[PDB]
Amino acid sequence: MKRVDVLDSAMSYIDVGQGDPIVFLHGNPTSSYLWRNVIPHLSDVGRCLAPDLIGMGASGTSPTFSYRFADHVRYLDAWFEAVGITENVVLVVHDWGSALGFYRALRYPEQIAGIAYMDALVQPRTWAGFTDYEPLMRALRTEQGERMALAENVFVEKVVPGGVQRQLTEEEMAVYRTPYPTPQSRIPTLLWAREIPVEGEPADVQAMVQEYADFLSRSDIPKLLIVAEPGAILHEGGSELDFARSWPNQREVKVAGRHFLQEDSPDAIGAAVRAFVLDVRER
Repeated sequence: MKRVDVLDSAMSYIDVGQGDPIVFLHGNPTSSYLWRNVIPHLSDVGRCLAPDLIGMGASGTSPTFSYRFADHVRYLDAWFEAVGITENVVLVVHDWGSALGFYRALRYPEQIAGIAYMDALVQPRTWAGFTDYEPLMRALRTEQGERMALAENVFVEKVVPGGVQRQLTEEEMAVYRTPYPTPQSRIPTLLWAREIPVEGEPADVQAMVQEYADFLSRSDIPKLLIVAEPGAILHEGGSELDFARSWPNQREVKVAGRHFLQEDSPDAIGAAVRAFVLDVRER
C-alpha cells in the first residue's frame, strides 16, 4: 500500500497496474481488503486504486473524530486531488463507497468514465427496504448504538459474517477486526449507521444523496449494476433496486451474494467489472 497525507490525516491505498484509473471504494466496516480478489481481474487492464477511508483499514484516523459522511467526502476529495485521479475514472463502489463515488460523480461528472456499483445507496432509504436489517439498524440509531457498535463491535463481529454466505476464515475475520481493537476506534462504524438517510434524517445527508440520485437517474455516464442474489440493500422486489434499474445507459449482471458479495463471488464480479472497463475504454 501507498499512503498520502489528506487534510489532517493520511489515507493508505492500493495502487497496482497501469493506464486509466479504476477506483474501488469500500463501505462499512470494511476496507480495500474487501476488493483483494476482485482487483486481480482488473490490474492488467487499468490502474487499480483502492483507498481505505479515514478511520478504517490501514488509514490514519481523524484527530477531531470527524466521521460524518461530509467529513469522508472531504478526506476522499483530498485523496483524489493529491493522487491526481481526476480523468477517465471508472468507479467501482459498494455500500458507503457508493455514496462517496456517486457524490463525486455528481460534482465532477467530467472526470468519470463509468460507474460499476453493487449493494449501493442509490437514493434515500425507507425503513421497509432494510427488511431483516431493520431491527439492528433502528437500534444503532438509538442510544443503544454506542454499546452495540463501540463496546461490542457489532458491525465486524456480527454484520460482516452475517453478510457472507460462505464461512469466513479466522484469518479473514482477524483482518477485518484489525482496525478496531478498542471501543474508541470503532466510532466510524457507528457514524456510518447513523448517517444513512432514512425517511428524511439526517436531513443534510438526505439532501446530498437525493441530489446524486436525481443526477444519476438522468446521467448518460455508462453504468454497470451488479445485483447480488439475495443481496441486501438492493434485492429483488425492493424499491431501491427498482429505482436503480431505472437508470440510463446501464447494464446489469447478477451474482451470488448477500451484502458483502465480494466475499462470495469475487471472480464473477471481477469478470463483469473487467468487461465493463474494456467496453468503457473503447467508448
